[PDB]
Amino acid sequence: SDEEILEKLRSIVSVGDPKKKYTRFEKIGQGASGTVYTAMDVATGQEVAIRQMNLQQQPKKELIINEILVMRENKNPNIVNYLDSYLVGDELWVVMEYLAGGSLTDVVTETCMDEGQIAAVCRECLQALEFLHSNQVIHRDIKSDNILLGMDGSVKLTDFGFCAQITPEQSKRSEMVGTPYWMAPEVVTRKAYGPKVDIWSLGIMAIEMIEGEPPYLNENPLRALYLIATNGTPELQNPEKLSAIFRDFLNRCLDMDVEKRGSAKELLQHQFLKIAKPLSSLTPLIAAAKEAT
Ligand SMILES: CN[C@@H]1C[C@H]2O[C@@](C)([C@@H]1OC)n1c3ccccc3c3c4c(c5c6cc(O)ccc6n2c5c31)C(=O)N=C4
Repeated sequence: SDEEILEKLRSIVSVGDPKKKYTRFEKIGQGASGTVYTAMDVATGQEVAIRQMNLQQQPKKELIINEILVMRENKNPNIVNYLDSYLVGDELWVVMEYLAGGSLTDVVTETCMDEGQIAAVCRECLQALEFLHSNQVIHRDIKSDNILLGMDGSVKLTDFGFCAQITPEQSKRSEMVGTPYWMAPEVVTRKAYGPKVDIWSLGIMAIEMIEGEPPYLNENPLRALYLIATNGTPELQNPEKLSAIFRDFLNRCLDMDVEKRGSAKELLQHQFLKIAKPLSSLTPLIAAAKEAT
């Protein structure tokens, strides 16, 4: 009940109004969970990212609560940090750190990453996934739009509006919640998928860093799902241009047989990640992508 739900949120958030705590608001995006702004913390002077949402006009209240609770209790260096939340009337505020570097999508569509830079991004994403999966959380919507970058080359994952919390008693889900082009086949072909669906999505992001877009991008979402489920493991345009160790990494992420697909813990040991350049190597790409954005 919107009532029992509102009390739940009331217990979760900090008391009072945020309006006096932050200044210089600047819209930077929007989603089904609200509008996101860049703002200045009056006290600390830290620039943050604030999402404002009107509860009255919000379908799944349960999901927003779950999103906040998951972020609060699963802090990690590779996950955009959740700072606080407030509730003023029907206006819910969620405050988190701001990554000024933009998204990975901007980088892959505007620049050309080399393998050493790709291995670094993949490593950081895998660190977030290994952490989440070992903490019983499947993100379920891994894609370049949800990977943000710091001006120093930091790589962090965000938007837990679709994550799932599992347990040994119930280690699998069946809800279709991800984004078509990054969805693993089993999410379609059958019911009951596990944490490895995030590994598949990571593999698609790797293709993105290589080719600039995920497979079937020019195709209709409804169609893409069919193709993914029927063709399975995507085909690379110019496989011969990639190193043997990167090609092997890709095959382990995009394997059809879930059991055969590498897990996060396993892939963190993969030798492709060892050719990673320092994250500072991403700063030139971020600058270029940002200017073009
Ligand atoms: C890529 N698509 C969109 C980009 C934009 O708005 C969306 C709605 C969405 O990002 C997932 N969006 C969110 C949606 C749900 C939760 C957190 C966020 C969120 C967060 C940040 C940014 C951000 C930073 C930036 O420098 C440019 C654009 C940015 N966008 C951010 C964020 C951030 O720094 N910390 C959290």
